[PDB]
Parts: sequence; C-alpha cells; structure tokens
Amino acid sequence: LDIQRGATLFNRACAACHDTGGNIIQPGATLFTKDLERNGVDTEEEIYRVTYFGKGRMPGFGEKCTPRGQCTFGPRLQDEEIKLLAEFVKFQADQGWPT
Ligand code: HEC
Repeated sequence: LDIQRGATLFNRACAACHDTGGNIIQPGATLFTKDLERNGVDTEEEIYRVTYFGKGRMPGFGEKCTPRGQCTFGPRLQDEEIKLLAEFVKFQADQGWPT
C-alpha cells in the first residue's frame, strides 16, 4: 500500500536480481505477471511465501527461514517488511512494471 516505502525496500533487497521486475539469474522466473502465473505464484500470499522461504537459487529472507544455506546470509527481513514487499511486487506486476 505504501508504494514509496515498498519501492525503497525493493530497490535495496531485491532489485539487483529482479531489475525492473526481471530476473538476471534465471530467465523465465521474473516478477512479470506471465511468469508469476506460469510458476503458480501470482498472488500476494505466494509471493510472500517464496520471499520468506526461498526457492532454488533465490535465498529466503524470513526470520524463520531454514536451513541456513537456503536463506540469505545477510540480515533477515521482518514479517512486516516481507508483507510490504509482496504487496509491492503484486502491485507492480499488475501494472506491468512501469518505468
Ligand atoms: C538473487 C540473488 C535474488 C535476490 C536477491 C532475490 N531474488 Fe527473487 N528470485 C531469484 C531467482 C534465481 C528466482 C527463481 C527461483 C526458481 O528456482 O524458480 C527468484 C524468484 C522469485 C519470485 C518468483 C518469480 C517467478 O516464479 O516467476 C519472486 C516472487 C521473488 N523471487 C521475489 C523476490 C523478492 C521480493 C526479493 C527481495 C526481497 C527477491 N526475490 C530477491 C533471485 C533473487
């Protein structure tokens, strides 16, 4: 809901890999609606879950993400931050990642 706060957090925690909604590591697994839909995760609740726990080559960010090697070696994000990020991603995907 707070777009500017979500954008700021996204820019520092996510953008290097998901530049403008993309995926610089894994083609086909972007944050665009088409890929989110194909991968079964075009919802806020699914975006939150994958951000929290990770999946293959993406680290999880949740406080209770486990085991250690599947999660960020940087600081974990709080639930509220991951919720803001999931809402931001869903909103941006719905809008087509405006530039
Ligand atoms: C690189 C080190 C990444 C960072 C930092 C973040 N993500 Fe990521 N993400 C990355 C990869 C390699 C993948 C694909 C994983 C796979 O095996 O499928 C993803 C995937 C996502 C998805 C799902 C996209 C889809 O299925 O099309 C989402 C919703 C997602 N990532 C969100 C996300 C957020 C919110 C991040 C910051 C907190 C973030 N990612 C960081 C690589 C990387």
